[PDB]
Amino acid sequence: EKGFEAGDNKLGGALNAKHVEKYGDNFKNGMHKPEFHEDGLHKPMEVGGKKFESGFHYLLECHELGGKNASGGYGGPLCEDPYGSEVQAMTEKLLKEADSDRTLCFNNFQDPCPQLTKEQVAMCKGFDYGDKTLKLPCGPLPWPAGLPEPGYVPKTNPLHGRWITVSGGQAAFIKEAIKSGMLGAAEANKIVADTDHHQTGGMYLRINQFGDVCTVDASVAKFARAKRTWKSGHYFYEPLVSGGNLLGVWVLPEEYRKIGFFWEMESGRCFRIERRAFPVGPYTFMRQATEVGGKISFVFYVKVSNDPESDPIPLQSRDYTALAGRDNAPTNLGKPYPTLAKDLDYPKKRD
Repeated sequence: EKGFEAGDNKLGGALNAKHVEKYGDNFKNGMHKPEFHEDGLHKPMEVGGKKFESGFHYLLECHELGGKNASGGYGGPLCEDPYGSEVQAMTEKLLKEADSDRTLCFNNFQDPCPQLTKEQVAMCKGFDYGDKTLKLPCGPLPWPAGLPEPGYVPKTNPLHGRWITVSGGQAAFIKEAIKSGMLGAAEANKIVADTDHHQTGGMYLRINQFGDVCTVDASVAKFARAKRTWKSGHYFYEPLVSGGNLLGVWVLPEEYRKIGFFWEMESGRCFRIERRAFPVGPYTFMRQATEVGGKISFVFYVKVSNDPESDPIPLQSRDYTALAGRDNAPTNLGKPYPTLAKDLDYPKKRD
């Protein structure tokens, strides 16, 4: 109910209405829309009776929503102890190996990255991102040079399952900020912006994958929408709990790696990103690497189950809005990217 996953398990499982009944009206129609003190997350707030020392404290509690197995734990049949010392050591080694890895997407992010102008960002301020019938005010978003074209269809659905974050989780960064006692507005604002969206991870991911189409359950502590479905090469909209708005795309050009990008509309920045799955010892890990302005942020997850224990939702896209109705819009080097500016779920009107 409430647009969330069907189920009443109070101990765990995919996010459902019973899990968030306690947060007054913050959760509705599958969306998480909380109200943080006008000033910033450093200032306190109150949700359905419970007062929170700060907005960060609310986010910390929201991080615990939706990623647990049926009995309230985080482990699964493929890895019963994701937070154990064994997994930690493998993760530390992968982290160190990540700095020397020269196989990253976009030619290790050296490909020329597009950026929206000051005017373009200004035009979009206040735009109704939920209206599928509107063209983005700044015209077609630039596709990032070096993005592979779509067409490949994964054969083994390797992303399908439940993944638990073992490095780069946002809660760890929030706990650091909280320990910093007295935070100022500027300070809180920077923490939110620096760890926003894919710069850090939620505590889990549940993925339903069928070839080049996936449904992904992500942390509502970070993303306003609990569940999203997208298709390789097609746009989708990510409203953020921070108030930010992203229009991005995932391409699945290979069997074990996704390559994509997300336009953060309020800053005009194009974050480029990849997710790859690979084995280490008896486990399967996923490394997420997000880059902007020369800075690469890594998130690591360990696969705890082949079952996401969450259902897919209908397919959609936001190619019309994002490309402002322009078929085969270009990359920033003037090369046409083969995606038509029509939403896969047309004529649905709202997103």
